[PDB]
Amino acid sequence: CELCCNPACAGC
Repeated sequence: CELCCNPACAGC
């Protein structure tokens, strides 16, 4: 998620 590997991650 720090890398926005899925849309559900915050900020992504």
